[PDB]
Amino acid sequence: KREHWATRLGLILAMAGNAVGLGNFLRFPVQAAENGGGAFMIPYIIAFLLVGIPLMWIEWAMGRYGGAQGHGTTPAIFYLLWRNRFAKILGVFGLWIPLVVAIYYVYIESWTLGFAIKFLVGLVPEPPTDPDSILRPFKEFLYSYIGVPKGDEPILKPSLFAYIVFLITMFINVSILIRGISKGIERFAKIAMPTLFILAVFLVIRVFLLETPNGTAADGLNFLWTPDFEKLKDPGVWIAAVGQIFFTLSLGFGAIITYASYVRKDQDIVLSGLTAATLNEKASVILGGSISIPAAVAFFGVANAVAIAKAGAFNLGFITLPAIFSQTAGGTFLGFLWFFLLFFAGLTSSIAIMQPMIAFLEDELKLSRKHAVLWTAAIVFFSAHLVMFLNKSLDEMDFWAGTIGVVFFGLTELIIFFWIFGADKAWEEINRGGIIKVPRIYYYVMRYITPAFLAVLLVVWAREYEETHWTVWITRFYIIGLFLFLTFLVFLAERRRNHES
Ligand SMILES: CCCCCCCCO[C@@H]1O[C@H](CO)[C@@H](O)[C@H](O)[C@H]1O
Ligand SMILES: CCCCCCCCO[C@@H]1O[C@H](CO)[C@@H](O)[C@H](O)[C@H]1O
Ligand SMILES: CCCCCCCCO[C@@H]1O[C@H](CO)[C@@H](O)[C@H](O)[C@H]1O
Ligand SMILES: CCCCCCCCO[C@@H]1O[C@H](CO)[C@@H](O)[C@H](O)[C@H]1O
Ligand SMILES: CCCCCCCCO[C@@H]1O[C@H](CO)[C@@H](O)[C@H](O)[C@H]1O
Ligand SMILES: CC(C)C[C@H](N)C(=O)O
Ligand SMILES: [Br-]
Ligand SMILES: [Br-]
Ligand SMILES: [Br-]
Ligand SMILES: [Br-]
Ligand SMILES: [Br-]
Ligand SMILES: [Br-]
Ligand code: NA
Ligand code: NA
Repeated sequence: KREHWATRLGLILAMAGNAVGLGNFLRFPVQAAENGGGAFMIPYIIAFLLVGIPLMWIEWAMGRYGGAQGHGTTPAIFYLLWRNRFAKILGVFGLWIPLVVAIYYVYIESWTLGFAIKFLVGLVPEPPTDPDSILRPFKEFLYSYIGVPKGDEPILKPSLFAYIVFLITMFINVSILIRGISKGIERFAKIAMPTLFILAVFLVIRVFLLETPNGTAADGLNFLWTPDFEKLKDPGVWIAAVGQIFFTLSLGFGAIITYASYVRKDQDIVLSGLTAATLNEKASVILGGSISIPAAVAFFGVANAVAIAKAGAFNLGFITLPAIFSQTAGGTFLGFLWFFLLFFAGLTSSIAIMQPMIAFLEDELKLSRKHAVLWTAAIVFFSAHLVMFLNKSLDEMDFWAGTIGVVFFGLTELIIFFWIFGADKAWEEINRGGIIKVPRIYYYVMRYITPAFLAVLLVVWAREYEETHWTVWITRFYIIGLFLFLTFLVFLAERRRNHES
């Protein structure tokens, strides 16, 4: 007795909503520009074929396998694949990663809502040609919303509107998640994914019509899709690319796995998986990449775009792009569409990374969905205060959980499933129910190329990448405590298990 996806389409759209989020529209544009445009597009594609696709199939398999036995989370699932105590411990990262990521992700997701509400109502800055005179009012606007430190103190000071909108955002996440898999996440995916797509396509079209003295949107596209084989030898290009592949595909977050545990034992994962991965890549390389960069390039030429890209993650999407839109007509409504697009793109993703925790409390602590959802909401809402109030706390969570964490966790889930659990049993399991079959070549990729590929990166990472403030220790301290709290629950679960047995 376990919730299941009602419909094939509902399932595919929920898994595409999982993947397609603030990642395709905020991160991808920046990552692609920072690393030389078309330069970044070669390693990004190979990373999709050698890491994204195999890992996407592996996670679906693991999740579906688990769900057939009533287990949607990695501490349970890892233990099934590998009957070892250390399998439960390693499996804890599959609750910790999505949880930590959720803590800052839902906060950023709320900004987009707040901005949308202000653009719609026209409570946005009125810029007075001087590039800085147009950018400044918007930089000031975001800065008041999140409360960027004016002094030396590493202290943020969210506006009350910002803060209340985070309550509303949390409330909307819960109101979906509390309704469950089919009547909440699946009903929501069916509405949001179309809406999202139509919004994107409209903004893409509206952006190609941009032409100024400094360029056109067509300039931005060229920059984006013009090879530069002289970066290929840079580790920093491939790192960025692979890293992007993880975040973007939601790989390593334990989220694909949990969603898959609601797929019926017999249902197909091979085609379904490949479709959701492909929908993601389309959504970023066609939609996400054709908005921010072309628009900045049209207004500032190329050099200045890359300069803005390098500036910050949130500069382009929260300051530059709205500043640009303010300089075209029906621009304020253009910004509304942009933030309303980001909000739906974050909302369908944030409910995905909150579900592993909910699934754990329901599956292992036998909690009711209503309680599992409220308690998880409590933990996320509470811990998020660290992200709202402590400068660079978001950066530190993003680093350990959403950067290092997911890669190490991708490699871990593959070794366990495909080496420890057994490469052939893995392969069999992946293909069972399959409408199509995984191409035979991917058996060797999955077993040798993929884990190798990752192991190499993960080494160059720990080696080539003390120079931080002391407040980083407040965040690290707290997220280590989160890991222990989760280990403790895993402990409590295996015990209730010993007694129910
Ligand atoms: C006899 C059943 C087969 C063994 C696997 C079922 C239990 C999975 O294993 C354990 O279950 C706990 C919940 O019960 C999880 O929270 C633990 O993390 C996991 O250790
Ligand atoms: C459950 C966790 C609560 C811990 C303390 C939270 C205090 C937040 O409180 C609110 O923060 C806002 C944002 O700046 C302010 O605008 C409000 O005036 C303030 O009351
Ligand atoms: C979707 C509804 C959101 C309601 C939140 C409103 C937050 C109130 O915030 C207040 O708004 C005033 C007017 O702008 C300001 O002048 C106040 O200083 C500010 O604290
Ligand atoms: C060392 C022994 C560990 C005991 C801690 C138990 C964890 C509490 O957990 C509870 O256990 C119950 C019993 O089945 C379940 O019915 C509840 O739903 C569950 O939340
Ligand atoms: C470790 C994370 C800390 C979260 C607790 C934040 C406590 C906020 O506290 C309140 O915040 C308001 C908004 O800036 C201020 O106006 C109040 O003076 C302040 O007391
Ligand atoms: C944390 C994940 C849900 C992130 C999502 N894959 C995105 O790119 O936004
Ligand atoms: Br992407
Ligand atoms: Br970024
Ligand atoms: Br504000
Ligand atoms: Br200080
Ligand atoms: Br307008
Ligand atoms: Br309960
Ligand atoms: Na999404
Ligand atoms: Na994505």
